[PDB]
Amino acid sequence: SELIELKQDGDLESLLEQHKNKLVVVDFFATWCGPCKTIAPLFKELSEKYDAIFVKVDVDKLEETARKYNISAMPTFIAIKNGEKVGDVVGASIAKVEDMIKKFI
Amino acid sequence: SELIELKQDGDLESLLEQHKNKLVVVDFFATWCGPCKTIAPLFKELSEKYDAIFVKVDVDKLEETARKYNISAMPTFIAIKNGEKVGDVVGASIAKVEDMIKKFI
Ligand SMILES: [Zn+2]
Ligand SMILES: [Zn+2]
Repeated sequence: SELIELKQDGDLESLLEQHKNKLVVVDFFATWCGPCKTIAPLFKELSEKYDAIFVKVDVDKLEETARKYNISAMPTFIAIKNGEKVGDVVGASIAKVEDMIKKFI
Repeated sequence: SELIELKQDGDLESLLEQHKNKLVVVDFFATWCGPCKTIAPLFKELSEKYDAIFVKVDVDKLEETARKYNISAMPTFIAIKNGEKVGDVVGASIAKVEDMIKKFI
């Protein structure tokens, strides 16, 4: 499994260049968000089930990245394939997140 | 490296059940169709470049399948991922077919 928690704007772009052959799935979350805390260990369980790169982004730490992907509602999950955003799930729905991964992996 | 040409209605459904964990890309074509003949060898080239299941369906041999996928323009290419239709390309555009394959493979 690979599960990477980012620190500052620019970190996702580096990650994407360094993981070119693989689907990247990003959980945009906030420290004030309860459903984000509930879904966190389940997103970690998915990272152990699928051969993709799982990434966590705190929207208060990566504010320009949150803007780049038009992120509003917490959590939002996006799938990034060959460097482009291809799908999203808005809200804490682990079934939806898994369905999105199956569609793009 | 699988390129499979079907024979009768029901064949696509058995194919999908037997190839459940790979992208399937179906070329719905007709014998009367000029663009279909132009793109055929280029579809075969893609089949030799990508690890997916490539399928050819003559709409006059698999009439109820063509209906079931609402095929109108010839050719039409359909991407199927975990058994659900996830994308299509209407018309003989080999660049857009390859883009579809990359997004879902
Ligand atoms: Zn096979
Ligand atoms: Zn894949």
